[PDB]
Amino acid sequence: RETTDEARALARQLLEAARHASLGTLDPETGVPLVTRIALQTDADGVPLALLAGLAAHARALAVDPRAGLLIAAEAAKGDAMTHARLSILGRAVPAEPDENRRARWLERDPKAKVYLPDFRFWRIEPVSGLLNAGFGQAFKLTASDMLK
Amino acid sequence: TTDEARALARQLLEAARHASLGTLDPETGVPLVTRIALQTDADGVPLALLAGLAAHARALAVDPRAGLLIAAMTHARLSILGRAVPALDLPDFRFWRIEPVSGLLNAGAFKLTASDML
Repeated sequence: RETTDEARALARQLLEAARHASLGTLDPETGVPLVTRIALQTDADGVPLALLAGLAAHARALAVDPRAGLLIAAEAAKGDAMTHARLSILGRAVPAEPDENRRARWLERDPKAKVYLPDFRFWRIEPVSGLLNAGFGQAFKLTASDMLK
Repeated sequence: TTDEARALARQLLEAARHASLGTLDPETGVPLVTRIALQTDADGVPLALLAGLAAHARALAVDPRAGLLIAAMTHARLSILGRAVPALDLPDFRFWRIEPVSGLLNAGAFKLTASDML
């Protein structure tokens, strides 16, 4: 339960390795969480960075209410899904500036993601809190500092 | 929407073993997204086996609204908006049906009704 530097480093290592995630948004009509799969990396300061189709369901939800959840799992893990390490973030979405360096970092890390680069937009998901599940035993509660550096 | 689209949703539903669960953080209202074991019940309705003490199980006790994602971007997947209601072999774990209101099916999207997925 008690957060250690080891727990902090696993959380940071998951974010550095992340190419995709499950994104939680609030359905405007009903306020029920909409859970969709997204391309997700970090930018320079290690803050989660999403690439969304600007008029898709999850992008429209964000436009109306920027409250956002992320699940980040180890994509390479083998065996039972429930023993994979995974990080839950509670955050707020913010449209991310134009940047030549950003649109390039992203391709070096995800080549496939040329198809997307149009109507496609970067969002920073600024963390408030985090839940680390290491694959076994009890989770760690994380602050925003715990996840970033 | 079409029969092959309804058939794809139930296909993903049938022999799904885990999912991303979306519940509402009670303090902040932010969607909390965690991984869960998920099966269908007798009648094809999503069924989650959830630890009573875990953040998500707490969250559903306060407000039973629940999202599910069942499946990286070329993978067929299914988002479900629904409401949770209570229903190896450790005691504190419990069963929930996530009762579908609507759905979003991504093959390559398609809006779906509760009965399109059952």
